[PDB]
Amino acid sequence: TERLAGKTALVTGAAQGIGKAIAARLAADGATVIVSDINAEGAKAAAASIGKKARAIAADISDPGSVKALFAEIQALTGGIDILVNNASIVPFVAWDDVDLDHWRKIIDVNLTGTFIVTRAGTDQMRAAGKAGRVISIASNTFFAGTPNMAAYVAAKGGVIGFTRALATELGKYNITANAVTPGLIESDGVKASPHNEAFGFVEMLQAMKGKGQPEHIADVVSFLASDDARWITGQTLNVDAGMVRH
Amino acid sequence: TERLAGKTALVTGAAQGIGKAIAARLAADGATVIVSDINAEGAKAAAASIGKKARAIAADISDPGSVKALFAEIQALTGGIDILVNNASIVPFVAWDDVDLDHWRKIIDVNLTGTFIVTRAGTDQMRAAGKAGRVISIASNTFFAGTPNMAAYVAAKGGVIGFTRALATELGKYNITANAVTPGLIESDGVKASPHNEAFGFVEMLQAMKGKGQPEHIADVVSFLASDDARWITGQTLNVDAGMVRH
Amino acid sequence: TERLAGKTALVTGAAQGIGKAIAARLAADGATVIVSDINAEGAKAAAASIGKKARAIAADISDPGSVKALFAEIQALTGGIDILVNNASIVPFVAWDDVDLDHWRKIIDVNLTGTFIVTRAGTDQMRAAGKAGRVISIASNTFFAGTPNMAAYVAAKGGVIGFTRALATELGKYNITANAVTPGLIESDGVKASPHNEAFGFVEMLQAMKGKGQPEHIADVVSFLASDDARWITGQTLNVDAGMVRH
Amino acid sequence: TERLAGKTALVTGAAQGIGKAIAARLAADGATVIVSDINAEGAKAAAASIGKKARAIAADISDPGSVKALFAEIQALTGGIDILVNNASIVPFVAWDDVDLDHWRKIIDVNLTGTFIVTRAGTDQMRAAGKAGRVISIASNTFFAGTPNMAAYVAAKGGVIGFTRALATELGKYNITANAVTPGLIESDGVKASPHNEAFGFVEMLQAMKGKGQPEHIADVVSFLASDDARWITGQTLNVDAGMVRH
Ligand SMILES: NC(=O)c1ccc[n+]([C@@H]2O[C@H](COP(=O)([O-])OP(=O)(O)OC[C@H]3O[C@@H](n4cnc5c(N)ncnc54)[C@H](O)[C@@H]3O)[C@@H](O)[C@H]2O)c1
Ligand SMILES: NC(=O)c1ccc[n+]([C@@H]2O[C@H](COP(=O)([O-])OP(=O)(O)OC[C@H]3O[C@@H](n4cnc5c(N)ncnc54)[C@H](O)[C@@H]3O)[C@@H](O)[C@H]2O)c1
Ligand SMILES: NC(=O)c1ccc[n+]([C@@H]2O[C@H](COP(=O)([O-])OP(=O)(O)OC[C@H]3O[C@@H](n4cnc5c(N)ncnc54)[C@H](O)[C@@H]3O)[C@@H](O)[C@H]2O)c1
Ligand SMILES: NC(=O)c1ccc[n+]([C@@H]2O[C@H](COP(=O)([O-])OP(=O)(O)OC[C@H]3O[C@@H](n4cnc5c(N)ncnc54)[C@H](O)[C@@H]3O)[C@@H](O)[C@H]2O)c1
Repeated sequence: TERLAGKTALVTGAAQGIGKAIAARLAADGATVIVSDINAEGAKAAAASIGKKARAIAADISDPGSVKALFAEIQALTGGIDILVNNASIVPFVAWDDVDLDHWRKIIDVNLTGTFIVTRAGTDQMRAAGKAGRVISIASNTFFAGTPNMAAYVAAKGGVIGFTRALATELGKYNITANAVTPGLIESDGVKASPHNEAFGFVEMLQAMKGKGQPEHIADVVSFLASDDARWITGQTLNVDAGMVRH
Repeated sequence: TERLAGKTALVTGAAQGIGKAIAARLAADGATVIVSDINAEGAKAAAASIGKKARAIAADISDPGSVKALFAEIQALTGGIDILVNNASIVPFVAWDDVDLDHWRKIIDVNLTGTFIVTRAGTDQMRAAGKAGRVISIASNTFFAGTPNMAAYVAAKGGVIGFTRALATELGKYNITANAVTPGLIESDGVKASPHNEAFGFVEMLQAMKGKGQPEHIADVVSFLASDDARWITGQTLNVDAGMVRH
Repeated sequence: TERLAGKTALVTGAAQGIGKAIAARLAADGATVIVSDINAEGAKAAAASIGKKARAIAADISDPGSVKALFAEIQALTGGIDILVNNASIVPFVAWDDVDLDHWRKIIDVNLTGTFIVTRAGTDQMRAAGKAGRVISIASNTFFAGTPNMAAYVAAKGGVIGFTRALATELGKYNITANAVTPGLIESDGVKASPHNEAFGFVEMLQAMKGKGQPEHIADVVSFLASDDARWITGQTLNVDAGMVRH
Repeated sequence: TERLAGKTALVTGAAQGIGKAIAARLAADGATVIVSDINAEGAKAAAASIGKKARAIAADISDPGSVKALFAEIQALTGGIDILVNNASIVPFVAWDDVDLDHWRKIIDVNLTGTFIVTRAGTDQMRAAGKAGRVISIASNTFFAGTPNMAAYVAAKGGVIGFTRALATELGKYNITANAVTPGLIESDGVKASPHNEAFGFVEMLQAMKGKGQPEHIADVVSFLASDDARWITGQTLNVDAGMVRH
């Protein structure tokens, strides 16, 4: 019902798509939710669509300074997050021969290093506040599938899974758990506006289950991972893709 | 709310340990729970302990006739299951050199074949009633770890995972999902009664978080897998072990 | 010759298909090869195809007595195996609704329990002769894919993988390693003669590299696993399928 | 033995440890080997040590210009590589609270981005010649274990695995395969000089097999992956750790 009442959750990349849906679900669970995105206008719209439980604070997760200020404002408002959802990422469609060093560095910088910058500051905030926290990072089932046209992205998401596995070991002693979710193809705004939108016919045929994946399919799983019901799960990756791959 | 209100769930091996806790949790969730176990007296006491939401029906999962009777009665009383939790198993402690054909067959027959027998009848019942269904099978993280002193058991639990993956593919078109859970070492009645009770020191040493795993640790995850929140998950395995291994 | 010179390798189910190709390759590697199969005449033909390094001994891997005689004969011929290749299995094509308990037991009985019977006697033979040993079991990438029309088979192969992981733990102390190979679809005598033959179009599309898999593709990896180059590998599963799934 | 006659292989980070051992083994297989390292003097000594067809060319894998120079010289000397082994990396020991952005960026930059830089150039070279190549990247079993005191490293190596899985898909059409190897703790010169050297006691106890892993244990597996025996394997990860974890 309101299992998250009295908890504070930060969701990055929450202006639209999966992050917005995650933010909305955690608010419905009762959490105070910080809606954060590099898109300030989008973050405000998202927090407004969710209601009084949500506040928009813009941040670029690849900018250490931006992240510092984000967490400072959160500390001032709430006394510190209990839940971190690392959702922000660029989701590119780049043919392998167009994957040059500039592109590679860009994706690694945001998707992987940004995830570290945010996790560093966030779990540090959890520990300072004596809170038994939950870190939930959004990876991708492309890591299992080896999906084409996103080579740097697949590398980055593999980095996120590796990071999650190491982090669980490092933070268990502080009563913090770290888990990852690997969504399959999801009909988010970002995917709808991308060449990946064209993959739905193929992917749906490969799924065990019918229909296009929706942001809510992922949000509802993250809800579980943020709850006390998942307290014995740490260092794990949960795959949510209607059966496209098996993990 | 009580999210499982109006739903019927069958939990096998529910007289004690993880099974009883699963049954208790699903009832708390608002389900009508069929508490089934080969131990008829134990099944009765478990259902009594849980409340009016719970009904005991004894069954030997390795016995096709026993299982048929089980499901015939459930059909008569409820109109058919919505949720199947395959929990029943023998959990041995047997040195490799003592793993003979007789032992091997016994473990496979109950833990793997029994699981097929129940799932065959159970999913047929769902389909006949035209119900969206959820099949949740309890495996073991020994499949990932390669734990000694339980070779036949590890083999059988691998089979449960394999069966789960194939089942998800076969049943998705009928709106039935199938997932597995791999508990780590749990302080259940059965474990407390075996040499596995002495393995907690070594196991806790390997966990990211300290403490002995409890039946409720598993029950709470099964609750999630039984719910609408897990609807986009099928063919997957969720490892619940305080980080002893990483899946 | 060269590298397995002096070594004795037992290959079960080696009258045709992958088993035959494995036997041929290990002979080429220099091992004395025991070609075993339930089809006594097929085993004799397969040995003759290989030459002086092969002896045929009929055996039904699911029959404890037959396996016992098999190993007694091998001990006399060679002084005991150094290498066990568990290749025998039934590869069915069976729609889910046709998977009944009789079919399930048959598949489990041969593919999983037979695998146990042979490995029990084989590894016991290794230890009695004080030989370092190598156990290599052929599973299937269907365990990873959740391939339809073979539910009991996928369960059994999941069993073989779990057994492998446990066995590695049990036997390492005796300097015996145990690994598994998961072939993708292979154009073997058996597959040629079954409805799986029609799966090449779909499988090839999923492969990173094109072409129908051949028995030699598997035989050449088994060769590696049988050799000293693999000496630091135990408890592992090597997937050989031109990239249909990623392990 | 001479199975790589006529083939050219590049091994990065080959001045010592696993890299030098890999270089030595491929040379023994008959390949023309380019021994590359950032340690220019060490690379020279290692190539001269190996003799046979080995030549040294210094390069920093994280420096795009350095790598371009490396490959230009290889092309001039040999007509281009057939085999790429991505072995160079930094192996840190850093407590979590000492993992800051500078440390993180450096480990990602060399271990993950350096791997991309070299692979980009190396596979472009393969394709320019129309060769059916082999990419083999050395990851780490720390990705499976979530090992402490190397959070950025574990993330980087997960990235290498992800990269490998995507690359296999991208280059299959050009008949190039891409696989990864995950060594366990190995007694390389680097490790002997690291605080990681102190983990041997615990690790050997967790292994199914006895003894400290050696560079040769890894070199002999890479030899296999570079050969035609591995031709049907792509997108895969082979774990080589005497059974410390199970993959
Ligand atoms: N949609 C899918 O098919 C799918 C599949 C697998 C994984 N994912 C993952 O789910 C998450 C969300 O994906 P989505 O489809 O909702 O994407 P989306 O494009 O719809 O939304 C991504 C959001 O992240 C924000 N963002 C980008 N860079 C940022 C940065 N530097 N700092 C802060 N915010 C930034 C964008 O502004 C955008 O609002 C991502 O981690 C993505 O990799 C998505
Ligand atoms: N306890 C653990 O450390 C652990 C770890 C991983 C997985 N598991 C799994 O959890 C499940 C429950 O384990 P537990 O520790 O609670 O066991 P337990 O011994 O405490 O309870 C097992 C129950 O199963 C019943 N049972 C045995 N054979 C049966 C059959 N033929 N038909 C019907 N019921 C039968 C027993 O009567 C008993 O009531 C099993 O699947 C087990 O493999 C347990
Ligand atoms: N061919 C494929 O696409 C494929 C894919 C993945 C795994 N596999 C595995 O490879 C192995 C060989 O497959 P194949 O395609 O060559 O099969 P096949 O049908 O061509 O040959 C199987 C052999 O096993 C023998 N056999 C059956 N039951 C036996 C028993 N009870 N005792 C002794 N021998 C018995 C048969 O007589 C036959 O000679 C099997 O383990 C199979 O599961 C095959
Ligand atoms: N030794 C282990 O226990 C272990 C375990 C798992 C994986 N690995 C991996 O094996 C590989 C080799 O490890 P090792 O133990 O032999 O290391 P090592 O330290 O002994 O040798 C590494 C070599 O890489 C070179 N190098 C470092 N940075 C470079 C760069 N910028 N460009 C080019 N060369 C560079 C060094 O000069 C050194 O010669 C690494 O990828 C490592 O991550 C090692």
